Amino acid sequence: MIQRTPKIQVYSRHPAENGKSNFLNCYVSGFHPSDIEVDLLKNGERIEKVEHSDLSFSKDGSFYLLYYTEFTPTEKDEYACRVNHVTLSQPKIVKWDRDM
Repeated sequence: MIQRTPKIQVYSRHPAENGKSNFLNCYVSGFHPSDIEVDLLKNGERIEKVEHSDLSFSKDGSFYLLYYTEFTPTEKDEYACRVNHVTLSQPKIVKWDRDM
């Protein structure tokens, strides 16, 4: 009896170049149970095109699922992955690691 929390790994796929498209990699690993709500956002708005990989087993019971958009960073931007889950419940606004 132990509930595994989603480990946040919200990194830049492409380099964070001003006024040029960039894919987010909200790589959410180890969410038990599988019933997660990764409702990722852009500058406050909701992304009605959540592209999702596979609920894949890292080592039989740890789900490494990528939730990737393609956002257009301007300059004074602020993208964020929304990580709600049965463990967390609350709106956990992850701050995208562009400074990486």
